[PDB]
Amino acid sequence: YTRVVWCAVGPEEQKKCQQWSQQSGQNVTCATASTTDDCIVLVLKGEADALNLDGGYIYTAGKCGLVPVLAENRKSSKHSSLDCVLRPTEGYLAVAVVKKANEGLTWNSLKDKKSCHTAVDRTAGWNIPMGLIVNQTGSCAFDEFFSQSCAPGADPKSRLCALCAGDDQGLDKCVPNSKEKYYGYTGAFRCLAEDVGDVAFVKNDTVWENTNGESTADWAKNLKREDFRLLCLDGTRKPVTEAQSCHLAVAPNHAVVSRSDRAAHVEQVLLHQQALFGKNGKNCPDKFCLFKSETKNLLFNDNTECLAKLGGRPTYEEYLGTEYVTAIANLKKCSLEACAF
Ligand SMILES: *[C@@H]1O[C@H](CO)[C@@H](O[C@@H]2O[C@H](CO)[C@@H](O[C@H]3O[C@H](CO)[C@@H](O)[C@H](O)[C@@H]3O)[C@H](O)[C@H]2NC(C)=O)[C@H](O)[C@H]1NC(C)=O
Ligand SMILES: *[C@@H]1O[C@H](CO)[C@@H](O[C@@H]2O[C@H](CO)[C@@H](O)[C@H](O)[C@H]2NC(C)=O)[C@H](O)[C@H]1NC(C)=O
Ligand SMILES: *[C@@H]1O[C@H](CO)[C@@H](O)[C@H](O)[C@H]1NC(C)=O
Ligand SMILES: OC[C@H]1O[C@@H](O)[C@@H](O)[C@@H](O)[C@@H]1O
Ligand SMILES: [Fe+3]
Ligand SMILES: [Zn+2]
Ligand SMILES: [Zn+2]
Repeated sequence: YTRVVWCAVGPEEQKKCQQWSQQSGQNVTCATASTTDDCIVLVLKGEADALNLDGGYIYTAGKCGLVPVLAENRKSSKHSSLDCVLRPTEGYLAVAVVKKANEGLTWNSLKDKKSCHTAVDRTAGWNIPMGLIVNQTGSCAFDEFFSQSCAPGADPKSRLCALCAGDDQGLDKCVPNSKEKYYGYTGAFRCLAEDVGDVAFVKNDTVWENTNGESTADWAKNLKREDFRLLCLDGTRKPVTEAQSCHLAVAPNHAVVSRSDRAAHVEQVLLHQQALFGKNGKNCPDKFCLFKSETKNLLFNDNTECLAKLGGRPTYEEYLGTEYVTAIANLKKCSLEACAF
């Protein structure tokens, strides 16, 4: 069958997808949707084959019968003798970051503060932090906890979108795709760097990747790590160097998903595409690179060393783990076993 149709989310990812489509000699073609959800539907219908998703969306995808095929792996310390493609995935840390100058803000005094979220339904940006607030607060009232937030994908007229800025001209406020200024890992972190919000729910790697001259993007150019603190669950605050002992949760890596009747095909094409455009691809730095997009995480997170085989041929609950599958179950009790679509 040999030709994969990718789903890009919003126009910037479409533009990266068209390029990959060019360089691959149409072995990969593109579809476009304004939202991760519309992309998942395009996959069910049969009009696209695959997309990379965050743990929170893999849960949506999986109730609809979709399946993880390959997982993003990043450069690890331990596990160094194995090749990247076969090496297990380590998971990322979900953290809550605050400005250091904001003395006195802790996990215990987040109520009525201003929040930056990656997007509704994502792991570190939404499910993990809102999950814990609901429990601790004993209330599905998670929409009234923060005075104001930017939480792409929530109702544009509610407080959950008060802090989102839309695109170049103000259109598309709160859409869950990179058109929204403060969408995604990088979005949320900006939303705090610029002091729009008081706290940002991102992952550990995002603090490092956008501070101390690692980015060269205008907003981040002068961000110093020493200016941030991680909020831990014990009430404490610690340097961003201590993420290992001050995190909300370890999240399952983002993974490529596809209908089950297409996974073997979507896998064969991906391992060959990354052998050409992956980190050491034949054609990576010279012609085109899959895992790069100047700090914008389009299609894949910029720090992806390689897409990895899963091994144990896991279902979507086994891939996500029972810890996580229970938190998403319990939090979705607030807003009964079916596919949303
Ligand atoms: C928010 O609070 C929820 C209510 O406690 C909590 O869900 C509960 O999570 C624990 C840990 O997953 C579960 O305990 C499980 O552990 C053993 C060993 O693996 C299992 O064999 C047990 O059957 C059990 O699943 C509870 O089951 C689960 N409770 C219920 C009623 O669903 C969430 O974890 C909290 N959310 C967050 C983000 O922390
Ligand atoms: C938090 O994230 C950063 C960045 O992803 C991790 O630091 C990297 O660590 C790797 C492997 O240890 C090094 O080769 C890199 O030089 C680091 N990147 C940068 C830009 O500093 C860090 O390890 C993560 N911290 C934890 C606890 O996982
Ligand atoms: C297109 O697919 C064919 C079939 O696998 C392969 O031999 C060819 O190299 C591919 N072209 C590129 C540049 O990916
Ligand atoms: O909490 C779930 C996550 O835990 C991490 O430590 C890894 O084991 C991942 O495989 C998993 O997705
Ligand atoms: Fe994520
Ligand atoms: Zn932990
Ligand atoms: Zn299994």
